[PDB]
Amino acid sequence: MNKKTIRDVDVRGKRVFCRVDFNVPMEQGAITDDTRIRAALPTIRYLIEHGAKVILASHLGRPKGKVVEELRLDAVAKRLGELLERPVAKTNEAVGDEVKAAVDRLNEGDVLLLENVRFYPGEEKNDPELAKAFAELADLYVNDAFGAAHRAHASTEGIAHYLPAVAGFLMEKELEVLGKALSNPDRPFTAIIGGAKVKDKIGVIDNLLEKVDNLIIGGGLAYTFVKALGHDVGKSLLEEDKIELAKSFMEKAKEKGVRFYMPVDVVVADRFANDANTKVVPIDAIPADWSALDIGPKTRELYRDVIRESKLVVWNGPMGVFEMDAFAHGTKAIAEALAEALDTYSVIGGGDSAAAVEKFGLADKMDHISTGGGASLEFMEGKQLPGVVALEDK
Ligand SMILES: Nc1ncnc2c1ncn2[C@@H]1O[C@H](COP(=O)(O)OP(=O)(O)O)[C@@H](O)[C@H]1O
Ligand SMILES: [Mg+2]
Repeated sequence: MNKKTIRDVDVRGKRVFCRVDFNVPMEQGAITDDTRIRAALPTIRYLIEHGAKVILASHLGRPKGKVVEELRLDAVAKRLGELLERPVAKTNEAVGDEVKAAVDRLNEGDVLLLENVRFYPGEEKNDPELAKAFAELADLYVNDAFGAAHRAHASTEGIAHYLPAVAGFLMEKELEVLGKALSNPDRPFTAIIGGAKVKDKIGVIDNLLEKVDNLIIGGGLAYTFVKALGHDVGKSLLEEDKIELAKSFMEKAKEKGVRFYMPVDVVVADRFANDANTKVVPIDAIPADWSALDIGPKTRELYRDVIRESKLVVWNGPMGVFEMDAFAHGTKAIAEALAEALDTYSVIGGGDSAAAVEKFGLADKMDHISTGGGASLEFMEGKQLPGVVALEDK
């Protein structure tokens, strides 16, 4: 919230450097999923329509500061032109005289895609010299890549010290929804935290406990908490070194008046495989030589009931090993409960969690699916993302 956007500045006839996220999956030089390109169109179309000279910048993969032929942006330029139904110029460098000549040749409404910014070693180091070379190409900077704003790189932060800097439309949606969930939530406010390791979620659980009414835990994360309560977890994922941290979090929940929910039943398997023998058991009776890979039927029911009584729900992390169909039921049940809750606003964050919802075909039934991956989690921890801080306040 409070950042200026492209709607707040006149872009007619200005050279506009726009950081976008075109880091798409490829195989054999062909794009296999263009979702991220599609997500950038609203911003891009607005700029074209209003007469900006549009300069797009993105990274693709991890070239490590050198040219990697296979990570050039030609395929993306091609695909963008198809979607816009207008040619997209594309250079083989991102700075330098050839690039200055290409920007100079742009007319109002024209689009130019620069080569992969991570071909340059100063990008990931945030070198001011690279930042200044980028800034020399334009009049204004637009940041529409929330998934890259959590690290201070020349194209996501450095350049904003030299030009007026505003948010694109995707950036604006992420800040408004996530910002409001942390700053002024609708209540009851429930957070659902799953995934594999508590190690990965320490910051998120810590910060959400200062805000929510209810905290629900699932995934492999939950077995560290069950062990903390004195129950054996058989062969389940466990982080013994975090047992004391788990007891502190439960004590923080009590002190704050938060209702804390964890599984009452689990789906256990005799082997880590889709065709393993499985059975349902209560949480205090996990067989010593079996593994719990999903939440059970009574837990799905209980979680659905809490979701139904909440006005806002933030969910990060699968409830079980959803990659295997036999252990995907708990994850599916949470997605379906959110899709069907008439007065509950749903926010989803995390790579696997977004994938899971897409996989079940429920993405359009959710209020907001964060695009930021790791940047969404860091935002939820209460961190100040460098790319966000650099943008001007309205
Ligand atoms: N009971 C479990 N045992 C082992 N791994 C689990 C369990 N429940 C969930 N996971 C795993 O959690 C992983 C997703 O966790 P995470 O990466 O933190 O989610 P996100 O990307 O949504 O933040 C998936 O690979 C899944 O198989
Ligand atoms: Mg993940």
